[PDB]
Amino acid sequence: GGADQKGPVFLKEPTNRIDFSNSTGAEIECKASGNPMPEIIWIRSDGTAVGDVPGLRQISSDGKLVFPPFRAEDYRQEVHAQVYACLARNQFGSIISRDVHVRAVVAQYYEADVNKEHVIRGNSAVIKCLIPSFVADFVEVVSWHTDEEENYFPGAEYDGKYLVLPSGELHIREVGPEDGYKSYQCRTKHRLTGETRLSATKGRLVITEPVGSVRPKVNPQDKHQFIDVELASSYSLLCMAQSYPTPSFRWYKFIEGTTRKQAVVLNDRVKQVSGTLIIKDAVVEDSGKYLCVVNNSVGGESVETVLTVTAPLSAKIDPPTQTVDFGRPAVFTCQYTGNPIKTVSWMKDGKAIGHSEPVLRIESVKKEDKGMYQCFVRNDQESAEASAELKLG
Amino acid sequence: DQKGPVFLKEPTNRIDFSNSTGAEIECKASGNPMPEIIWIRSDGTAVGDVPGLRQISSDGKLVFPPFRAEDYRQEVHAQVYACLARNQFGSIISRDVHVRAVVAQYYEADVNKEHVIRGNSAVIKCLIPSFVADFVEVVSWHTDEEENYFPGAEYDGKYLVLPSGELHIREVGPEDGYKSYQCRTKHRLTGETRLSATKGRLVITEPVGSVRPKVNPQDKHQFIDVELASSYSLLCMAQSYPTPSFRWYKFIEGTTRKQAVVLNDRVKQVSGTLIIKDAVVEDSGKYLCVVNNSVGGESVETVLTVTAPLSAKIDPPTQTVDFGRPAVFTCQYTGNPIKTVSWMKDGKAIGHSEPVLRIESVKKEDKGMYQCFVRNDQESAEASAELKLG
Ligand SMILES: *[C@@H]1O[C@H](CO)[C@@H](O[C@@H]2O[C@H](CO)[C@@H](O[C@@H]3O[C@H](CO)[C@@H](O)[C@H](O[C@H]4O[C@H](CO)[C@@H](O)[C@H](O)[C@@H]4O)[C@@H]3O)[C@H](O)[C@H]2NC(C)=O)[C@H](O)[C@H]1NC(C)=O
Ligand SMILES: *[C@@H]1O[C@H](CO)[C@@H](O[C@@H]2O[C@H](CO)[C@@H](O[C@@H]3O[C@H](CO)[C@@H](O)[C@H](O[C@H]4O[C@H](CO)[C@@H](O)[C@H](O)[C@@H]4O)[C@@H]3O)[C@H](O)[C@H]2NC(C)=O)[C@H](O)[C@H]1NC(C)=O
Ligand SMILES: *[C@@H]1O[C@H](CO)[C@@H](O[C@@H]2O[C@H](CO)[C@@H](O[C@@H]3O[C@H](CO)[C@@H](O)[C@H](O[C@H]4O[C@H](CO)[C@@H](O)[C@H](O)[C@@H]4O)[C@@H]3O)[C@H](O)[C@H]2NC(C)=O)[C@H](O)[C@H]1NC(C)=O
Ligand SMILES: *[C@@H]1O[C@H](CO)[C@@H](O[C@@H]2O[C@H](CO)[C@@H](O[C@@H]3O[C@H](CO[C@H]4O[C@H](CO)[C@@H](O)[C@H](O)[C@@H]4O)[C@@H](O)[C@H](O)[C@@H]3O)[C@H](O)[C@H]2NC(C)=O)[C@H](O)[C@H]1NC(C)=O
Repeated sequence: GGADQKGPVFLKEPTNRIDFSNSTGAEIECKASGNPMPEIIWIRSDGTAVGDVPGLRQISSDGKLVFPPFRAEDYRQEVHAQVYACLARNQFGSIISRDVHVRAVVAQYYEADVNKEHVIRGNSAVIKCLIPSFVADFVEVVSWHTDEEENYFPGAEYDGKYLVLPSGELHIREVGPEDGYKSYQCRTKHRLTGETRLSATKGRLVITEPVGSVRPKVNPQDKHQFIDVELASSYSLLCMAQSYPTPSFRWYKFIEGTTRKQAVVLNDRVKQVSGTLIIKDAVVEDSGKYLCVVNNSVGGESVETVLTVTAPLSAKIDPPTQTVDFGRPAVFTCQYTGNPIKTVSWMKDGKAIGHSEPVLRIESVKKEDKGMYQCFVRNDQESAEASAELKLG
Repeated sequence: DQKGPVFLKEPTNRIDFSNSTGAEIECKASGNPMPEIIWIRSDGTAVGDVPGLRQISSDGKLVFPPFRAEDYRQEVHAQVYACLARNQFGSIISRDVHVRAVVAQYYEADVNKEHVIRGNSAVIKCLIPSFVADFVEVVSWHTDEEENYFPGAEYDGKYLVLPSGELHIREVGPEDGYKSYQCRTKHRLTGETRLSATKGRLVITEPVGSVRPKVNPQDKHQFIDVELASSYSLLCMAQSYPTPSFRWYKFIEGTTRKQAVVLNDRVKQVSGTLIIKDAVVEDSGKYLCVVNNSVGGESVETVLTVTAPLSAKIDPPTQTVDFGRPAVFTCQYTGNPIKTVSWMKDGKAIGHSEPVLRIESVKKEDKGMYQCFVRNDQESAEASAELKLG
């Protein structure tokens, strides 16, 4: 061989996740350059080569791993709920792609629902579109509809009263008896198929008119929130509480690892609506534990929220290529981004090596040490990898 | 023997009553000379008579007579009072007395539809309004097939009212989706019981192939509080087909290690729910419920807090110390959780948060009555001690 040979590099790396209906099917693609041109092989989670399954899984020699449309009775967890990867190899070495979370979704009929929202006069209301759990991963709230033929969409507040939150709930401030004169139903959309649907049931506000004074009460299921949202996405933090007189809402952010907290700063990006905090754009800096203190003249209450700002994982190794003499040490530094990072690991020609350090070190180079070196970074949801070639001389 | 004031009878942390009933809180202290009883507000100022709403009597009782809804005054009817005993040797203040007069008015509970997959267990909830939630609890459940489930034993090995007041139903089938469900709730200030206006119904879902256990985001983390010696239950809300298994564990405090929960006479497991007969202090901790079927798995974790009454005692009850020498007071307490432990001297804040109060070098001024206050967000307790000079 000699030189001029280059280790494989992914021209097009498969996606981290491909969700698709059984009625659509899917295809994931892998392309790798290099000299000589490398061989593309699809492998399962356990490292073995994937076999063709007639009608369900077919290897197309274009590099594509195809999952044809199929009927519900032909659903195979081995095929359709699996993590795949692309192995690329030539005489110089071999690399493995990031995890490819393949998830086929059998289409199912479903009905969203809306229940009666009980609220004290003057307090803000939050109407939830109840989506069945077995479609919650694909069904989102597009808009809300009223029997008065009124429609509300995500964007800006209507008449300074009605606001569709980013999280899909319909926020209504200063509720009075007259607001209970209409019923609310949500319009949901399946992101795979693309169809829209009105909830099978309507929801109305049940206004109470308390006499005397009542303290801020939060439902036990609302005292602790756990929210997830990715970069550059709009989101909202609920602080649902009821009282009379109407309560005030103050947000804080804990210092990591301590009980000490600091007041949340309001601005162009971070605005507050009653007790709901609205952020136009999420930065990883936003992550942490929040506190929402609610107050009226009789008592107080609070809501804790753990916010996690996920970010796409990326990685590259320094240097991309290095030639070191025999006996001399070889160094690989893995640089990565995204959030969170739970595990770092290394690979060499498809074989797990080293440990969880960001800097891989070879003390004394041998001829067997040459080839491709990879660095994988991972969290619960996705992964990313980077390659680097080591030559001798 | 001349001694400072000590509380003989102390009002309870919480005193709820209807505007039709009224209330009469009492405070009694011992000492020689006889200490005078004085009702005060948080800022230390004495509470004054409000005609027909708040009247102090010679017996030391603070009376709240029955009143009209239009006569409700927040400053009087939703206030934290305190009893102050005092004589020449010094004064002591009682634990916080949170008075709350409640205007009786109509409320109504509701029961929504529960969507459940065939074969799985269902839990029907009696939705109680917020403005009465502190006074209204589930008494029983009712069906349109003339069935009345009460808190106690399981019915036909299928229906069971949980200590939370929810109706638990194991292995639901289309047969269970024919009947309706109503809850009876009692208001503990009026003694009235009421049927819910709405009737809950089970919508059984037929399984479209296999499905992995899914848990709703609001069910992924549970935070339950329960009083010591009282009954309670821990939910594990997961839906899957075929029906999943449930395994409970308790984490070793502050570790990732966990060990299976021992089921026994006291701790029973009904499907996914963990029923406990009576709570013990050791139950407090972080639990984990693991759910599994052929398709996949899921997990729910619960933080359980066994609340217990706060009590305090100062060691020693009395001490005589010479000038120049130190005086030490040790606040020893029980109950859970303890959020703070502060001190007072003669009804005045002193020192900071610490179980031990130290006077480095006693002077004439340092003589008097010393107190320490333990309290959490729910309740408070106090203890007193006296410092004499030598
Ligand atoms: C809105 O309502 C909230 C209640 O949810 C209220 O915040 C609460 O304030 C109180 C008092 O500031 C906090 O309780 C304190 O917490 C600190 C830190 O733990 C303690 O050190 C304090 O100890 C005091 O108590 C001793 C007597 O037991 C005193 O002698 C001593 O000097 C201290 O004063 C005290 O326990 C409470 O923790 C917060 N609540 C939360 C959730 O943080 C807020 O002030 C209200 N705001 C408005 C505008 O209404
Ligand atoms: C403690 O406070 C309570 C709460 O206010 C108080 O009981 C209520 O007093 C009112 C007096 O204003 C009672 O009478 C009401 O008066 C109107 C006429 O002014 C009646 O028409 C009312 O009847 C209504 O209620 C029916 C359902 O219950 C409706 O279907 C009907 O259409 C009427 O609108 C009502 O009788 C009122 O009944 C009581 N309510 C309760 C729950 O007790 C009480 O007197 C105070 N305690 C004292 C002063 O010791
Ligand atoms: C019954 O169900 C429980 C609950 O799910 C199940 O316990 C779980 O097992 C899974 C593995 O099947 C554990 O998840 C892994 O944990 C390791 C650390 O121990 C992680 O490193 C793993 O991360 C990988 O997976 C991700 C995709 O989810 C990838 O994106 C990532 O890059 C890694 O490759 C993985 O998260 C889980 O921790 C436990 N949980 C508990 C509470 O035990 C149990 O195995 C089931 N029982 C049976 C008999 O099947
Ligand atoms: C992906 O999986 C999806 C879910 O299984 C598939 O969609 C489903 O497709 C079936 C058809 O295979 C639809 O069935 C409906 O059945 C009713 C009643 O069937 C009647 O017809 C026969 C003969 O006509 C009659 O003898 C019987 O007694 C019944 O009376 C029909 O009226 C409907 O038109 C429809 O055919 C499901 O409704 C449908 N579910 C969905 C879309 O959610 C999908 O086909 C799969 N994709 C692929 C590519 O196979």
